[PDB]
Amino acid sequence: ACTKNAIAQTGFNKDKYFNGDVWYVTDYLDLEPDDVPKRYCAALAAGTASGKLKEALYHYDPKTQDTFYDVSELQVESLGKYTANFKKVDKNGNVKVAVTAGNYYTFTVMYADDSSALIHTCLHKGNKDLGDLYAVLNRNKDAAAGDKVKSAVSAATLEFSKFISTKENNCAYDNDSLKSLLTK
Ligand code: HEM
Repeated sequence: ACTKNAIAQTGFNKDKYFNGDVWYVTDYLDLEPDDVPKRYCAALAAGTASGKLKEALYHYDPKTQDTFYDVSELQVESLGKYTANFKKVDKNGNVKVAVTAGNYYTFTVMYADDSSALIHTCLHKGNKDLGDLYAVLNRNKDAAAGDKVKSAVSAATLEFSKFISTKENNCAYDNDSLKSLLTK
């Protein structure tokens, strides 16, 4: 179940966030903690491709080796708040599972600056969801969360100390695939 109406950043700068570059998940918190593993790797690219607002996702479970990419088309609900479809693809953009009505996620950018961000997502696959999932992002895959984003976690009435870090998992990412997937 998802339970939060996440509030987007006041004055969110869409073009800076959606610039075509990669964001790495450094820390995450699911309000239903059992919905996601204790150790995980995730990243995304976000940009406009031929006029269309896009995200490309990467998930990797470093214990099981479960790997998947997605390409997402975002629709705007309000500034910094989106509803995304998703198609599962290989790293080259070939479709494995096509876009379907019931497979979507919401995506809210609660805080962003040039180097860091805090997002909320509620994933739906048909009647199932993956809970309220918060993620701290950085442009540098090895960056410890700094004061701007940690303060934003506090301003969301959350505690950064309770987030799970991805840093001890030897995460390695294919940036090139994430950037190219934006076009697919
Ligand atoms: C960065 C933001 C994220 C977004 C927008 C997002 C989005 C999604 C989407 C769209 C899927 C379904 C993919 C498909 O079936 O084609 C998915 C699956 C999943 N995600 Fe995320 N995700 C993000 C981060 C994370 C993180 C940090 C974790 C933490 C462990 C996570 C754990 C999972 C798991 C375990 C699944 C598989 C769900 C199932 O099997 O039904 N995700 N995610």
